[PDB]
Amino acid sequence: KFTYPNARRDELVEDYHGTKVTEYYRWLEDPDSEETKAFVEAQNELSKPFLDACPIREKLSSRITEVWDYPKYSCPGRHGEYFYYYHNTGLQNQSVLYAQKGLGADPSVFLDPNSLSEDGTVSLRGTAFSENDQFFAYGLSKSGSDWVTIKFKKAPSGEDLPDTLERVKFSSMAWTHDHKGLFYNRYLEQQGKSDGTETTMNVDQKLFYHRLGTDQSEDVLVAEFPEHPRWMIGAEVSDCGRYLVMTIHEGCDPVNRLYYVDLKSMQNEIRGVLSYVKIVDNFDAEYEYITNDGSKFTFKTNLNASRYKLINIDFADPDQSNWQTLVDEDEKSVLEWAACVNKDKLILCYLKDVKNELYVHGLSSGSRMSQLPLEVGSVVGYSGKKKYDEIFYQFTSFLTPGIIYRCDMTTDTYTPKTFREIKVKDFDTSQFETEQVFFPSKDGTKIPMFIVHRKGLVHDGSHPVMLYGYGGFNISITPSFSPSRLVFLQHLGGVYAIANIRGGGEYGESWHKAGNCANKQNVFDDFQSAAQYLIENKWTSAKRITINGGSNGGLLVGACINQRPDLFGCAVAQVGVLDMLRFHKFTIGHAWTTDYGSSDSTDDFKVLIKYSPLHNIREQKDQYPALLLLTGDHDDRVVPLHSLKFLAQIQYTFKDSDSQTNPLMGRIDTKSGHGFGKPTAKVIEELTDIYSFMHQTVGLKWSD
Ligand SMILES: O=C([C@@H]1C[C@@H](O)CN1C(=O)CCCOc1ccccc1/C=C/c1ccccc1)N1CCSC1
Repeated sequence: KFTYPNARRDELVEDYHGTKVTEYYRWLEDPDSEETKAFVEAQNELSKPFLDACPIREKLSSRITEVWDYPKYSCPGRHGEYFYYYHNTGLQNQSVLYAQKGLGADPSVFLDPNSLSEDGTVSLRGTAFSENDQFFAYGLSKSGSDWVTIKFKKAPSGEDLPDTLERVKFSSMAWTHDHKGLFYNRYLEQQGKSDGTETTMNVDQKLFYHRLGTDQSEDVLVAEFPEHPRWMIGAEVSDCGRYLVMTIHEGCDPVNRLYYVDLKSMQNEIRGVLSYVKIVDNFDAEYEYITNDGSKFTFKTNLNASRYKLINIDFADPDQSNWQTLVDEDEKSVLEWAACVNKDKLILCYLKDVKNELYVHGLSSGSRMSQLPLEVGSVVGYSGKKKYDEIFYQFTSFLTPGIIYRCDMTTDTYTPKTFREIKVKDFDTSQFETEQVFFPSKDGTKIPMFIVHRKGLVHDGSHPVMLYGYGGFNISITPSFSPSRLVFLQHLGGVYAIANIRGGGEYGESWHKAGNCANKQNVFDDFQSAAQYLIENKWTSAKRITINGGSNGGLLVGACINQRPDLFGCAVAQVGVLDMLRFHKFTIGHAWTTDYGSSDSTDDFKVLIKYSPLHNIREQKDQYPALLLLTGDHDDRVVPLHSLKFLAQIQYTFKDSDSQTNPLMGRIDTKSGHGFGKPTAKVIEELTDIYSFMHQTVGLKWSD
């Protein structure tokens, strides 16, 4: 009983290694044409009234806003005599950066992104203080685009400098210790627009050096690899200022080349392409800089260590036969990151069965000294420099918005103190609980899953479930706080489940590789098995399951609705990759071939064609679940044509179906992108639309 927008079908046949593949909506890849704009408008004119017709939408939006309305803080970061921290009074579109002269002083606004946009669509993206804390560089992004403009302020005064760096994307921000400028990345000029609405591929990223007090036209090109247009040049200046550490990436795997420049031995100031020394000249493993003491550099690596470890490489004797293990790989836990504090101490953060743990190690020996106690959850913030004597860290969990701890590092015992508690106002979290289960996938592998629910729940199959997954790119889905999840559990009888399917990083690089490239189908099998587990154990029934994922998790949703429409009642795919044959042709999509392969390869095509959601829509005996696609017109990470073409093809497939009664809809936002930096107002509206769609499609019941 739904009438879907018209969408012209333009037969386009292409040959993939002998296999003919036909598509009909390639015209939707042009975001600027009147035809595409009319399609977008028509889809919004269908979905918006449907979402706005939810009879509980006002209560739902009000409750999400009320739960969300609590003051928020980042860890305080020391920079000289001042601490800097982000603050949100509760519902501001963007958090404000405050400065205070000591932890006990009156704070003052240092940088307010809300003052830069009337709707909060300008966000920070990357920040870096100079080594003397007298200058502050920061990136600004508009309308959610990955494109960045780097600007500069005096610190702590916050006075603006004129320096403005354009065409920045995926950028380093590394000050030299002479305080004269910084290294950053940018792309040379390109055909067409560069505002986040274009689909143009980004290649040949350059490393530049900008001198404070000059126009960007004077910036020096310091590194480029034109014979490797997909290489991306990470730049960091060593803790002593002497070395530029160059970490070169190609694609999204946790591996990099490792080169360096001796800046103090240069016979001239930074003037042109720098002469570097190669330490690691391959992509076999990760080398992530932690710290250095003179020429001895400490790196996190996965070299022969899928769960990660720390090694020492001395630049004075850099052959691999001289490298030394500093911290052994753990038998079971993934080392997520390490930081050096108070000259010779290390904070190591591990993931053990999808929960974070913190330990203090000595830098000289690598030996473990202490554990910093935590509840079950995630460490989402950290501050603590080698030159300072205390750390702060922020903890979050499903029922805990935040706890900030402070720990003095000057003695041989470590007794963290609670610095701040961030709680929802007037909400009894003790009515709810989280369980961790391990369910068998098709091949026998046990997969972790968190289930958040009201205490006293009985397993009668009656509860609506929100089942979330991602499954890729070495990303672990660890506990975190969601205000809308609380509203779902409190007022909509909901059960929230997160399946830690393969492709993520939860158990290290073997977990990641078990869910990428030719093994990508394992991810979808794992997620389908999660739904089967919830049904079999009578948490829910298929008709009451909503699946949700974003980005690579939107691919997860698209593949799962094609493969097992019978397992789900509703599906919400945000900013999803859905044309798996062409993803690599747009913006930064070429970087994802390390998880997906590429249709340019015969072997990879045989894998991709089996699951590419755009190419696998088929009516089954069971109807497809209700579907809501969400994207933004400035999502230049995953270009919105993915959602647009999938929507056109799915609506066409079921145009004349008697059995398809669930709606298949899309909402295309304006002035927003992939998600980072999206203003609070848009986030709350999106969450309201998501749960409104579920209410209207799987029969949720609101209880006051
Ligand atoms: O978004 C994604 C994936 C998932 C996750 O891997 C990130 N990612 C990207 O594509 C990020 C774009 C490539 O960036 C890099 C490439 C190589 C090495 C480093 C970087 C990032 C440095 C940087 C970035 C920003 C600021 C400063 C520095 N997907 C969408 C659909 S599935 C994949």
